[PDB]
Amino acid sequence: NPAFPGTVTCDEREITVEFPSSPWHASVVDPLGLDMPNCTYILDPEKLTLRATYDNCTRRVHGGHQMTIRVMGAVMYQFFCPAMSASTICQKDFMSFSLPRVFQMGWSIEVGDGARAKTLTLPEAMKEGFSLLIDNHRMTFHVPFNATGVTHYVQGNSHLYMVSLKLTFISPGQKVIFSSQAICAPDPVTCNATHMTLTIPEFPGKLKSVSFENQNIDVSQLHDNGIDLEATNGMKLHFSKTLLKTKLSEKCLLHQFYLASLKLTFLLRPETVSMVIYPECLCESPVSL
Ligand SMILES: *[C@@H]1O[C@H](CO)[C@@H](O[C@@H]2O[C@H](CO)[C@@H](O[C@@H]3O[C@H](CO[C@H]4O[C@H](CO)[C@@H](O)[C@H](O[C@H]5O[C@H](CO)[C@@H](O)[C@H](O)[C@@H]5O)[C@@H]4O)[C@@H](O)[C@H](O[C@H]4O[C@H](CO)[C@@H](O)[C@H](O)[C@@H]4O)[C@@H]3O)[C@H](O)[C@H]2NC(C)=O)[C@H](O)[C@H]1NC(C)=O
Ligand SMILES: *[C@@H]1O[C@H](CO)[C@@H](O)[C@H](O)[C@H]1NC(C)=O
Ligand SMILES: *[C@@H]1O[C@H](CO)[C@@H](O)[C@H](O)[C@H]1NC(C)=O
Ligand SMILES: *[C@@H]1O[C@H](CO)[C@@H](O)[C@H](O)[C@H]1NC(C)=O
Repeated sequence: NPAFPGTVTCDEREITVEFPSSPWHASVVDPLGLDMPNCTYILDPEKLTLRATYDNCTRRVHGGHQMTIRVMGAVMYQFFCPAMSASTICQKDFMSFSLPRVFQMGWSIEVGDGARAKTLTLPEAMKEGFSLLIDNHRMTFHVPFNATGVTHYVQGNSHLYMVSLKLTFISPGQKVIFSSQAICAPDPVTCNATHMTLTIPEFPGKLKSVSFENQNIDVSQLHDNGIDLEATNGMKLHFSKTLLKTKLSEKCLLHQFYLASLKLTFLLRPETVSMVIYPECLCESPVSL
């Protein structure tokens, strides 16, 4: 019932509860107040923290996890930790993430890996091109291709930008951490009379799945669906035009074959990452006035 004077941090796997300094004793319980049987948590008297994984220490609720604690006459607090699209939104000009709304607010971004990893506060991150747009029902985190720490691969005219990101949403007394790798191949499109071809420079990830028009296809099945893959010296993916839609752009005198949206799911041996692209064959003849 009372507001919790400490701070809570939600991560992908565990929640950490920090208490303020007082010259405290806490336990993990269910909403009724009884010790959870299978919950194992860690107390750090030096850091004044309680740490627990979501499994076995929280109840699964709509859109996240809920933990209840008891403090000692005997006050009880509850915390909500959101469950957090790993798919990268890949466009010709930048990368972005579309995320469920979390709960004016601040944020921080960590860019890179290990030693190269660097942390930025809102000023420096925005100065570098990062932005967070809190629209209704979801949030958008804007990642520029040319931010420091982005790996830039090139093969011919196709480019690939890859970077590891640890985004921290900051609100008074709460922090939510989202981690993912952003991967975008802007301008990978190639077309001829009969096919559309997507070329991506060679990089550690290797293709595992393709999704388009709510159809999920593993690599092994691609050939039986009019899609052929060449994985040597980078990715070259050929879609038959009979699977694509057709549209008439207002700047074009002829129809363009295109896909409404294409999701490419790659496997890096540690983790699986996805990118969503919006590929279309180039206009043949423009409108001239
Ligand atoms: C537009 O661009 C597209 C994309 O590249 C072109 O379509 C592809 O053209 C290439 C080159 O001709 C084709 O590869 C050749 O395939 C033949 C025989 O194909 C069989 O073996 C393939 C390999 O396993 C297999 O993928 C095929 O199945 C697909 O393709 C057929 C059409 O070919 C289609 O009907 C099916 O439904 C599948 O989609 C099929 O089983 C093969 O003999 C060729 O090998 C020779 O050449 C290579 C080098 O290219 C050489 O290494 C070999 O030793 C041998 O000498 C070659 O592999 C490919 O199949 C076409 N399709 C796709 C999806 O990529 C298209 O031609 C372009 N059009 C124009 C107008 O330019
Ligand atoms: C903990 O989980 C195991 C496995 O699901 C279950 O068998 C057990 O009853 C649970 N509770 C305790 C107290 O072990
Ligand atoms: C949670 O409990 C299940 C069984 O109920 C057990 O299999 C699993 O290993 C536990 N996870 C953690 C993180 O303790
Ligand atoms: C490249 O980065 C600088 C600052 O980091 C930014 O001003 C510029 O707009 C970026 N490039 C593009 C094409 O936006």
